[PDB]
Amino acid sequence: SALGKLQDVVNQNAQALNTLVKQLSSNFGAISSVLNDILSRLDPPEAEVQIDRLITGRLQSLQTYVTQQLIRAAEIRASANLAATKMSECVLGQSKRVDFCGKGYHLMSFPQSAPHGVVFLHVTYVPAQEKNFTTAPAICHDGKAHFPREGVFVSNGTHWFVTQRNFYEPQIITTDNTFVSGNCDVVIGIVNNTVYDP
Amino acid sequence: LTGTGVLTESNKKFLPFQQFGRDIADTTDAVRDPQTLEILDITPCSFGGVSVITPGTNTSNQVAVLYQDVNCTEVNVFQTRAGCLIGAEHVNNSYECDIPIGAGICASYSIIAYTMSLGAENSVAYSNNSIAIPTNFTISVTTEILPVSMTKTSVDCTMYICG
Amino acid sequence: YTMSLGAENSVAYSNNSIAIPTNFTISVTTEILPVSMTKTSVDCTMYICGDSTECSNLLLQYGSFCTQLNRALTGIAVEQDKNTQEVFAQVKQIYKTPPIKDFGGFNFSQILPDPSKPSKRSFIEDLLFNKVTLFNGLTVLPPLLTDEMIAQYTSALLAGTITSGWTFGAGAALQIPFPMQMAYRFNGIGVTQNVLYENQKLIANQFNSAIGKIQDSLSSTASALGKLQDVVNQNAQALNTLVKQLSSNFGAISSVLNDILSRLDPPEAEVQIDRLITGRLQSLQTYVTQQLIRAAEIRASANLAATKMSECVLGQSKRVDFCGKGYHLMSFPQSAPHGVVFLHVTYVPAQEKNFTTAPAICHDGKAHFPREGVFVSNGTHWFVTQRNFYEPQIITTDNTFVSGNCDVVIGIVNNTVYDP
Ligand SMILES: *[C@@H]1O[C@H](CO)[C@@H](O)[C@H](O)[C@H]1NC(C)=O
Ligand SMILES: *[C@@H]1O[C@H](CO)[C@@H](O)[C@H](O)[C@H]1NC(C)=O
Ligand SMILES: *[C@@H]1O[C@H](CO)[C@@H](O)[C@H](O)[C@H]1NC(C)=O
Ligand SMILES: *[C@@H]1O[C@H](CO)[C@@H](O)[C@H](O)[C@H]1NC(C)=O
Ligand SMILES: *[C@@H]1O[C@H](CO)[C@@H](O)[C@H](O)[C@H]1NC(C)=O
Ligand SMILES: *[C@@H]1O[C@H](CO)[C@@H](O)[C@H](O)[C@H]1NC(C)=O
Ligand SMILES: *[C@@H]1O[C@H](CO)[C@@H](O)[C@H](O)[C@H]1NC(C)=O
Ligand SMILES: *[C@@H]1O[C@H](CO)[C@@H](O)[C@H](O)[C@H]1NC(C)=O
Ligand SMILES: *[C@@H]1O[C@H](CO)[C@@H](O)[C@H](O)[C@H]1NC(C)=O
Ligand SMILES: *[C@@H]1O[C@H](CO)[C@@H](O)[C@H](O)[C@H]1NC(C)=O
Ligand SMILES: *[C@@H]1O[C@H](CO)[C@@H](O)[C@H](O)[C@H]1NC(C)=O
Ligand SMILES: *[C@@H]1O[C@H](CO)[C@@H](O)[C@H](O)[C@H]1NC(C)=O
Ligand SMILES: *[C@@H]1O[C@H](CO)[C@@H](O)[C@H](O)[C@H]1NC(C)=O
Ligand SMILES: *[C@@H]1O[C@H](CO)[C@@H](O)[C@H](O)[C@H]1NC(C)=O
Ligand SMILES: *[C@@H]1O[C@H](CO)[C@@H](O)[C@H](O)[C@H]1NC(C)=O
Repeated sequence: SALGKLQDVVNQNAQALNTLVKQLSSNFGAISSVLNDILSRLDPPEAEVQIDRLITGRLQSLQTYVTQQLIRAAEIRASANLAATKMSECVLGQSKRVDFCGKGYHLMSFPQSAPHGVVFLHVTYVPAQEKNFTTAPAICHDGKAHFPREGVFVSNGTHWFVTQRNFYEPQIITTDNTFVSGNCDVVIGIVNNTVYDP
Repeated sequence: LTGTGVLTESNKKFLPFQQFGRDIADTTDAVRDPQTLEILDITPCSFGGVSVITPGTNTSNQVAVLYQDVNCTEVNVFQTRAGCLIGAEHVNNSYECDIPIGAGICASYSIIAYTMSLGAENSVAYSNNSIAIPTNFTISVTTEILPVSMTKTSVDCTMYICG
Repeated sequence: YTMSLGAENSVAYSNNSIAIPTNFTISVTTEILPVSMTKTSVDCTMYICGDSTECSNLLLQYGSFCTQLNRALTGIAVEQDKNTQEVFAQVKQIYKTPPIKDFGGFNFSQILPDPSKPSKRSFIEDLLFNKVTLFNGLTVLPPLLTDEMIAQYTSALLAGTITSGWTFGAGAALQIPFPMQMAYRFNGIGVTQNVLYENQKLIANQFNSAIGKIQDSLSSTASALGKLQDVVNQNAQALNTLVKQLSSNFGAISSVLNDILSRLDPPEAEVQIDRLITGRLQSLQTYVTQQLIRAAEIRASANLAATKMSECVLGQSKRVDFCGKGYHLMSFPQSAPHGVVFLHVTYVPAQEKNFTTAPAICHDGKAHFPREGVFVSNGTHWFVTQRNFYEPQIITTDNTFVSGNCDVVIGIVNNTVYDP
């Protein structure tokens, strides 16, 4: 029950064809479903009338089948356009869109051939083993406010560090990972600390 | 005019020259009986769809029968917004929807019927000076199946029709 | 008259001149997307015949048409359930807002559920649910997910978004205060965090005012939910047309079949019954085909809505105009009778000012280019700022890099570079 979409498409096409073949063997109000017997039993006017009724019914069945095939083809075309977009933006590159190529942070993708479709194996990065920390919007030092460059201020309880958002790699707060953009009277939640000067 | 349905008392007041009342889109709604000149509302007797809720013959042969949009007082018995259910025992718990019946009601295998659980309820420990940071990670491979094409079929109508 | 294509203005384009905004605007934009339509099931045997065994017996010679129509309608109904599930059941856990609301001044009471509990629904969703107004083999299948469950899904999405940012969309929810979430989103649009922290109160006030304006627009202005109304009106018109076609002569003697049975012997009557069967079958096939096309359109709209939820509610989108006019910050989903509504919070620059620029700075026979931002001049002195906001800073070796000399750069300007 993992390849349900392709199997469903194949089953729908086979069911449509079988329904068309069965519907070929429908009377549609005529004397018989076979034309040779109709010609043999009836005179040319009545046989022509019954044959004409059968023609109308069978053509109506063909119109319904063709319309269903066109609608299914539109759906399959939309799915194929989506698959081409996924192949382009996830196999030929890394996609920043959320959940377009799997849950979590997308890393890469690998396509695999299928009988009437494609299978994408999305390799993604999923964070785990979470831990609590105490933050602050900025660090107050020498009457100035320091904000992280590409990280965040956290504290394990006694000391403050700068770590990247998606992984816990604490580092000493220096001037090489923080920038100064004002004083300590406008930022809400600032905390007094020292900033290392290398 | 010959119809079929149930007759009931109607609070609508007609006009003396008016015999019967037609509902919107030209369907009969009420007819006044000529004998005592009383307004009687006519609505068709209950009809619906019969559905079967089953865990599949591989597991068990026990089934539950659902009558769609039918009040089963005139046909265990349970009443849902989707109709009436017979053969399923209602429970007060909540699990993941196994067999979707409708209107927030799902059945699972005896056959039980319950209200579907939207998911595990958890409260995030939000605070104005607290963060959660992951110290580890996992590499997850997810499989996505996308159809690309169907079988190409051609029909020769001239010979398809009658050979 | 002839259409006015828009306001005609000439941009003051010139070399070594830029316009840099000195202020921001927080804009909330409402977008409405249908997610599903009413699930209708039609029994062709009852619709075409209406309790006549001989009519049904005549209909058996027509083959399996009723089975195809019932299968198509059932496929449409399960398709609507699937679209609703894809749009609204993105998350697998029902996150809950904390009992205390301390989000740095931001107010979400109008989008979060209220203690009054009108089937556990927010005030905006109450406004939307009050702004939309909604027998012959026709049945209306109820949706699998009720309104309260859809409201609970949206409330969980709001709780996750306001307590964990985009972390819960990629896995386990990581709690984070709304101030640092907004700072991260500003970094997402190329604006430093200090811009947020300097004007946190102003940003919160602008966001609250924008939510109030959305409230007033939903309360007063009509036809705001015109897409969902058009969908339900088209469905109602299709059903009404089907019922009206049921009352059709179809080239017979009368549009009612019981009178045909009572006013003709069975042999003659069969012909008229056959004619009525053909006409009603044609009408039903036309209705089913139209419903299939409309269902495909609704499915496309719901796929679009699920995509918008996925990279605009569960994350920040860098795509232009996908989730709002401006630099997208975040989005909020709300329920609607047969669809979804996204409130896109976006960043709009405002109060621009003219400045004189240079591609690089010539100092000590070397060309200096900014690491991020642009070199600007206010007339006398040259500074370096960022593109989306005016934060003038002195030119320094820390925020500039050297990549050659001044003999190749077109537009080079002599200046001094401070070395700390
Ligand atoms: C994090 O979670 C633990 C476990 O509940 C709790 O004791 C602690 O107070 C939380 N906060 C911090 C900042 O550690
Ligand atoms: C926090 O980090 C500091 C620096 O690494 C360490 O000395 C200390 O033991 C840690 N734990 C606590 C509870 O302070
Ligand atoms: C955070 O919340 C606590 C309790 O609600 C309060 O005492 C404290 O002042 C708040 N801090 C900030 C920076 O808002
Ligand atoms: C930080 O230090 C300054 C003086 O250096 C003082 O005025 C201020 O109250 C301190 N803040 C805290 C939170 O201790
Ligand atoms: C008919 O109309 C009159 C006045 O227009 C009103 O008083 C009366 O109640 C109406 N009839 C019914 C049955 O409501
Ligand atoms: C399903 O069928 C297999 C093969 O006969 C059998 O082993 C299994 O027990 C069945 N499942 C259940 C739930 O009975
Ligand atoms: C079914 O009929 C009973 C009999 O009066 C009634 O009490 C009940 O409310 C009905 N169920 C409905 C309308 O759902
Ligand atoms: C479920 O809860 C209702 C609440 O009153 C109660 O009446 C009913 O008996 C309960 N059913 C079961 C099976 O416990
Ligand atoms: C992280 O998880 C892996 C397995 O998922 C485990 O082997 C490892 O010890 C964990 N911790 C670190 C620090 O890698
Ligand atoms: C200055 O900016 C305004 C609008 O911001 C523009 O209309 C004008 O042409 C600019 N240049 C000048 C005044 O030289
Ligand atoms: C920016 O605009 C707000 C109102 O939108 C105003 O209160 C504020 O003073 C403006 N700031 C500047 C620097 O113009
Ligand atoms: C948020 O808005 C509601 C209604 O507009 C109001 O009652 C409430 O006081 C507001 N909260 C804050 C903190 O301003
Ligand atoms: C440009 O800005 C500097 C400092 O910001 C100031 O000293 C100087 O007077 C300004 N020049 C003009 C023409 O405004
Ligand atoms: C800008 O263009 C003018 C001619 O239109 C030219 O004289 C001037 O040197 C140019 N300046 C720069 C910085 O390219
Ligand atoms: C910049 O300075 C150098 C030498 O200091 C000089 O040769 C050159 O002409 C100057 N360029 C401009 C545009 O003034």
